[PDB]
Amino acid sequence: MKQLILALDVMDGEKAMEIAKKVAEHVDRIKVNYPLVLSAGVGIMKRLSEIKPVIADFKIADVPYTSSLIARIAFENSAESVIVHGFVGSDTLREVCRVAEEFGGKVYAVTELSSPGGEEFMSAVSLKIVEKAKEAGCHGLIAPSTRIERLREIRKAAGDMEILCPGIGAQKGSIEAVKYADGIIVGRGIYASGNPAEEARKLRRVLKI
Amino acid sequence: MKQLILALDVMDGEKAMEIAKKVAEHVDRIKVNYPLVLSAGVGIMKRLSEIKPVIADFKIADVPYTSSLIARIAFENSAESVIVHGFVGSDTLREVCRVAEEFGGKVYAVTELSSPGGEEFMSAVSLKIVEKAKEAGCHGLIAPSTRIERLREIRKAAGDMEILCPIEAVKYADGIIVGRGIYASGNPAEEARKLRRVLKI
Repeated sequence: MKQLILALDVMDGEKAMEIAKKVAEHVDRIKVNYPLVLSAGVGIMKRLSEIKPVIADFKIADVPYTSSLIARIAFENSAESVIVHGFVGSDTLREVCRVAEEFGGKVYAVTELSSPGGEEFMSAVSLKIVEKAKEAGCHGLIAPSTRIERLREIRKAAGDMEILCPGIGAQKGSIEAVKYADGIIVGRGIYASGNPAEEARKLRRVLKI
Repeated sequence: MKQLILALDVMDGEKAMEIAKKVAEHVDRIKVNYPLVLSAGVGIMKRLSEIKPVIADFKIADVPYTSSLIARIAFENSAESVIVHGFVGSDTLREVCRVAEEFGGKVYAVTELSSPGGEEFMSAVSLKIVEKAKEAGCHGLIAPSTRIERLREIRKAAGDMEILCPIEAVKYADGIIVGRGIYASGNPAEEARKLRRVLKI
């Protein structure tokens, strides 16, 4: 039951909807971020939620109260889950994860970003984040597919928590990560294609999910 | 002169404008966060900026490309500055401060959150974040007012960077961020005068 999740990082809401409809046979969930949400309005999440379950990747990273409100707004706009940064601490994790459950939704905690800068501070506390997120009652984790040894460590520490991994798609990091991941997140490889439906179909076969 | 900054922490856009009109003349800048911007639309920053300059407290915390897109949208909607997390790495700091240059904007890097959770991971790397933000060419920092010794260390590491904090902190801070305390009173003019006196060192 592994997933292909589309990071629908286009900034035009109508284009976003067009792409979402095109890939419905091959993609399991859609993840949105702030450039789309700020450009199209938070209501774009309600529209997209009528096509696929929507993960609000808002990288929530504030004190508990503000973080709570952001999560609540996401769920009021039909998100099925939100993404929070574990680095900001257990109080925010507990609060956001409880709010999500009050809406019947899920939270994924970021262990470390897939960018080089993620190595500077996040890598060193990634495994501690896993335990804080587990203890805070959170459902899942976001972890890189790029750092395979680290992904293995995270899976070991996570036990059965759901893990989603950003991956370029049609690249070895993504293929290897499949064993440890519950879902692979792909962005521009699909949404910037001349034929997003065909690209999504190809990637499922390449990832063997 | 040290600054007084209004944290406009409501979710209704018309209420936010009503508050800004009443309190405007008494503060230097207005800070908005995502609950307001998501509820009212990012256009609320444009309308507020016509009253006082707006800091977009978006706690920007993504990979460099996406972070830059977020910063760009904030500046496109008239924000004078944005707040970014340094914890996510120097590459994001650089790219966001790179974007700010295009708009003549400022970037404030978060050293550590003022909540208890900030002590779990952020406190350990706070001073290193200052160094990265400084080397990234960022204008300023956000730092807690409730951890005085740490604030002292942050000022030391910051050099002349602008530090904003949400009396003991005043000697280190270039500005203080205050919310409901200013206006929920019967009288923002009087509350502001007291705060200006606190800031007058």
